[PDB]
Amino acid sequence: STGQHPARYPGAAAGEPTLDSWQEPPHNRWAFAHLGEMVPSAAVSRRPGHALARLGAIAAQLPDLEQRLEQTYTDAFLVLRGTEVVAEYYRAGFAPDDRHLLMAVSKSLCGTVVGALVDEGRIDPAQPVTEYVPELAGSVYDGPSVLQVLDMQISIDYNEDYVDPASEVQTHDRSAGWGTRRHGDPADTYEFLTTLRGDGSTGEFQYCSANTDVLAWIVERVTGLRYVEALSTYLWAKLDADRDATITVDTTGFGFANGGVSCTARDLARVGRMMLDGGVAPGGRVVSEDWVRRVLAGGSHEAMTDKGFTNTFPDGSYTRQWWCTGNERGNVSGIGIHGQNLWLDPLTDSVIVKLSSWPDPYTEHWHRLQNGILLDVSRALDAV
Amino acid sequence: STGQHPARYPGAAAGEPTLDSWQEPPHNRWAFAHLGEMVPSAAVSRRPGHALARLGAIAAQLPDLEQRLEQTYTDAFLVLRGTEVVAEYYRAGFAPDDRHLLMAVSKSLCGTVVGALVDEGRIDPAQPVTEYVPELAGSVYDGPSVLQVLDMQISIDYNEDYVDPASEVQTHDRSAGWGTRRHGDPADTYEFLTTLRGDGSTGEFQYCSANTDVLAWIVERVTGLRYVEALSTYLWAKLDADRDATITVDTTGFGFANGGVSCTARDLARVGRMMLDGGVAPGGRVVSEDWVRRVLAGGSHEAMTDKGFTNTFPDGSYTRQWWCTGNERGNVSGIGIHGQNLWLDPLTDSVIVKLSSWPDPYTEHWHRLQNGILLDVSRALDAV
Ligand SMILES: NCCCCCC(=O)O
Ligand SMILES: NCCCCCC(=O)O
Repeated sequence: STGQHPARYPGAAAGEPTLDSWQEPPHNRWAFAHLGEMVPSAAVSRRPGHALARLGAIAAQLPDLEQRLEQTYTDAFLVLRGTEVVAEYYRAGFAPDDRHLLMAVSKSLCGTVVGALVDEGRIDPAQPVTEYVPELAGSVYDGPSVLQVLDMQISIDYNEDYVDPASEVQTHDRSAGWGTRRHGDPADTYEFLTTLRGDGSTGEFQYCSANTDVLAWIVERVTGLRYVEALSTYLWAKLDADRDATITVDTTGFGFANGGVSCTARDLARVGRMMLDGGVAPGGRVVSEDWVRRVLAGGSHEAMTDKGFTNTFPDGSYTRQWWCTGNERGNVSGIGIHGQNLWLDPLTDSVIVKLSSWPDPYTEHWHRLQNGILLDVSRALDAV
Repeated sequence: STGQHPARYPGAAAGEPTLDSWQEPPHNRWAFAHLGEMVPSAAVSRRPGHALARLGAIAAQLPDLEQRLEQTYTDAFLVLRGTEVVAEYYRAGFAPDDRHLLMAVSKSLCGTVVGALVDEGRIDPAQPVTEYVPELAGSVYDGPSVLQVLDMQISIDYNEDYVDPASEVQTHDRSAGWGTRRHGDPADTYEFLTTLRGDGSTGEFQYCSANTDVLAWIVERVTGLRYVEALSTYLWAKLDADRDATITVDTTGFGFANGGVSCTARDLARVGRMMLDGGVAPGGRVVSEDWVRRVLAGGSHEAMTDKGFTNTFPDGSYTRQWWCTGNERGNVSGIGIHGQNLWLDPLTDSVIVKLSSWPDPYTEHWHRLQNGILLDVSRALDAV
């Protein structure tokens, strides 16, 4: 039992509707207006082939930038300096207003929602996860504080070998609908989370996507809103975005908070703009000045033992669902597999969005190239 | 074997990607930009409770109209007289720009695409289905002409008892992803179609959703385009619609042509406007004047033996995926279960869109009420 969860619609029974009941009353009134949430669906374009390159100014400083973007399988690239879009690139076949999967950049958005609730006093990061999700008692999340989830400083037995279907990484995906269910798999994401275990130690960084989903679960218990709605109410609806964002949902309607959000490059930049504006967005304050300051300040360096990160960023750290480089520019970034970045360059008051599709989720090679681009573009924005 | 089908993306292998391979190259470049086509997804609103009733003029003639709409579980209602929206209604919780499942009104859209191709000389309705889809040899579609599919005049052993999972109606849904697959079910919609059989007789009307999917299959074989794209290229992209429409897709990416399209009420009205404009839309001619004329003229009355239709419309018929009332007003309508109608009233040059969610897919009761409303509103538009 995973306890109470936000109903898919007002008055809906637990877990309703399912793929086999959405056509029945009372579910159908809701389902007929949100079928994409139940069945895979394609867009039928209202509009009746070549890459779009508008690298503007930085072009002179970075002559081979377009080629570098192509080399890193770039789908969408956008640089926002202050409130102005100063550079843009979209591969052939990807429109400027098309949406792109964010993978783990989604985590930084979730952390933002949590931050909003902390500001409201609805969530106390010092409290144990079980204070908000009692059903996580008996799991690896029994004992750790919400802040430890936010900073991913919980030791968890989590097999990351996606080649092995028995791995936690693969099981997590199947439990959420990202892959075909296998006999024995948990019914939904909530159930999957309760199956996680660890030695009980905390304090050391361990990147684990399950942590973000636990944060989303906490968000639901504290607000009573489906994570999908909370993500809109506390963040998306305040950005004055061009388009809605989307998020994959599991069989209960629970959004895949750790990596299932998709949005346009320009809209993602609005999240970065909000961060560089002390937590304020066009529709109102999203998070407190303090929350933003803590994100830019970074997490405990000693907790960060991931060489994949520290080899490039020796003084790097992680906090509140954001990667902190700890470099001379104080760069902080949301990061997602296959080349997704919501990169903040406070020095130039700029945001760099890079959405890609590397053939591999992660390799030292791709990261070296990707970071080289983000750093070069950041430096190209410096006053000279 | 169901033969060649349009690749999900340029160069894609047959059936790729699947729910278990979309994250892999080369599929991921496409998948990351169209994840909703693979995994159920929810919209994260960019916008931060009460019914909207703007029945304008017809209000005076139909004082209790709003109540009548509520009684028939109306979600969206819109009347377009000429090029002007003269009446609108949206239930509480449904925004004017929200999309709604069209159910079988989707069939009329498919027939329109077929008509466009007939006008181009790419499809000859007199030709046997097997001329375009040879793989349907050995099935109930081996022998009948494309026109017989268009007019649904093929006898098919098709169990319509949805309560029975073994029924063709239920199996059709599961094969397309509208329901959870059961061991033994066809892998996709194409395969399901090839399993259909009949006594070989033709000429009498038999409403069967499988017919529309065969039409979509023909569309794909003749154009080489995924039905999703053909629906946009030959119809949607020429309407100057406010929003994209959406269509559910099965595991191969094949759109559920018979009933999976969703769109706004106002945009659906643009389809009716095109029909009343002799087949021309803002973006160009969609179908020929002759095609539209044949739709308004109706099909063979003798073929129409469905009492559920003739008890209300004695001189009714069906042709090219449209229901023809044969009444004194010459009303013709796209119809879908649970109360969906794309109703044409040529006399007043008006289109009536009614999207609903009746608790039941079909009952004499709901239809009596629904038709009473459509007829009363049509008459209220008459010059006096
Ligand atoms: N859990 C499935 C993949 C989620 C994305 C993870 C990441 O981008 O680091
Ligand atoms: N084949 C699943 C239902 C399709 C809708 C049918 C109809 O509206 O008549």
